[PDB]
Amino acid sequence: TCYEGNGHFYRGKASTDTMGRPCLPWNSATVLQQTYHAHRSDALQLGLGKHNYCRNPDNRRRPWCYVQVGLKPLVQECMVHDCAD
Repeated sequence: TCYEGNGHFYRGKASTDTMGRPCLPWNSATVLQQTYHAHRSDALQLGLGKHNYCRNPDNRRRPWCYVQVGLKPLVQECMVHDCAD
């Protein structure tokens, strides 16, 4: 057990996810467009903060993020304390 739950404000300052793909701004003209951004007051209260990092916009077993790859934001969880046993 490493990530006890998903972790809201539990240090999610990584613009780099598991597949080594760079995580970005939540409030980005791209994610803000998507389904999980700074826009919905709760997202932030659930784990976001208009950062540019893997956090909890849902309740993933470990902080995740979308990663714009050639105009293609794709979610890949972050290589944090997720306990990939």
